[PDB]
Amino acid sequence: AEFSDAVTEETLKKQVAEAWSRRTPFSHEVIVMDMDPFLHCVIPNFIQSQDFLEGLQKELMNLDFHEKYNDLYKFQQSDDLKKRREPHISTLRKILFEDFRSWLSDISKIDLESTIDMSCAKYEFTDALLCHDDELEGRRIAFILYLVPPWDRSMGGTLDLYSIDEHFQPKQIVKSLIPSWNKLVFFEVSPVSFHQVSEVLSEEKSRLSISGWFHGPSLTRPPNYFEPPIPRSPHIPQDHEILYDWINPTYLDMDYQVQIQEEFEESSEILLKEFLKPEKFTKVCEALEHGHVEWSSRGPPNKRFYEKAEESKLPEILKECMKLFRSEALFLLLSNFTGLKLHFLAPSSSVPMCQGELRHWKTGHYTLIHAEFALDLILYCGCEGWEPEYGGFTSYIAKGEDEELLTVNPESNSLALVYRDRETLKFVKHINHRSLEQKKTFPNRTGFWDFSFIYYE
Ligand SMILES: O=C(O)CNC(=O)C(=O)O
Ligand SMILES: [Mn+2]
Ligand code: NA
Repeated sequence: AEFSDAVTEETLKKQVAEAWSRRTPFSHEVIVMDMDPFLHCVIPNFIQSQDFLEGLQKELMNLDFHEKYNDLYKFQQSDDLKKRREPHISTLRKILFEDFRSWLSDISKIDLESTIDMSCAKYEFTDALLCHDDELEGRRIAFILYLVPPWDRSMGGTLDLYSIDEHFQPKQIVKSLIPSWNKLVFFEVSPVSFHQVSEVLSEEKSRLSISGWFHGPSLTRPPNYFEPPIPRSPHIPQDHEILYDWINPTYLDMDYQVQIQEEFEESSEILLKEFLKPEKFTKVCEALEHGHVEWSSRGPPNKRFYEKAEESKLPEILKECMKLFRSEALFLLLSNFTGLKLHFLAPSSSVPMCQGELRHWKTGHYTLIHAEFALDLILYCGCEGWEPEYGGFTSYIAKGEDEELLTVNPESNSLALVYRDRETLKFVKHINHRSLEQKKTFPNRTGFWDFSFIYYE
């Protein structure tokens, strides 16, 4: 078979070339090219023969698919396609990396390489590929060919394109493309080519595609942008005694503390169940569930998406719970738990510091991998029956590696303490639509909350 005869029609090819050259939009029955937020093009009915495409779908669906998972994505990818001998796949390689490539090279004036770079992806319920720019040395043009059944926005899996802010960081979704059978999309890989595949919501259907890159000369990426560090602050000096009113007495016993520290020093992590006194814990959950709290959304999408409480406007019990975690007394307690020097009265410049926030996590929220030693603290509220399959767990990994070192699962009134070295990173995995199963049990609840603090020696 062959890709659409109608785009190789020379008058159209030259008009497309002009539009590329001038970075100007161009619309036609068989091809649309847009420049906002960045250069992307859509070719419906990319391949003329429906029979070839059905034969292609069949071969692909008869491949073995392996699970792909990390902070950025969750989906299935095929046995690789490059050396694959099945005839429809073989033909497609040639259609893409000889015929279509020469056409693209001509209109783009980019000398694209023959290098074959293509995979087959399957996205099903809860699968998603979050905000990213495709940047990798050599990648110049991204392409995706959809081989999906009848598809609509409600089924998810949209190819979303982001606008960008002053600092070359993604701002928000300004284009959302719906996949459809035999539609090809391609776009330029650049420092601003931010995009995602939105979560697939259909529980029945499977989003099938061929995707990859045409390789070309390495462009010029600008300097790596570093966000303004979140302000840190020393402990709130002690006025009134606050620990014995808030903390489970078990954990305020000295002999239990040395045992905790013994365990903590071996693994540099611990999990303390029923950390707060239930009297307080329930008042805290009560306020979160029935009180007035002002939330704001945190970004940008290529780093994070979750809700954070406006701390100054919190109900007193939540204000006080935050003050607890900022308090001199807790700094000292954590020293006793960990053997870290977070207070001057703890055994043996430096002034210890912390940053903290009250977070709300629900469907769609996440953080991604982006150096310093630090102690992470999390206290979970309102997540009974929360399942790992929902996402929302915190995963710790070794840097420059795919190795998970630890997983923290939301559990009510459990305090997780985890020490990070400079070669250790963390993220909160994308919370997917299975989490809606929560409402079968707690109909008036949506997601869960935590107190998330970081302490520095
Ligand atoms: O499949 C899509 O619609 C978009 N794919 C990608 O951005 C990718 O695989 O890197
Ligand atoms: Mn991509
Ligand atoms: Na570490």
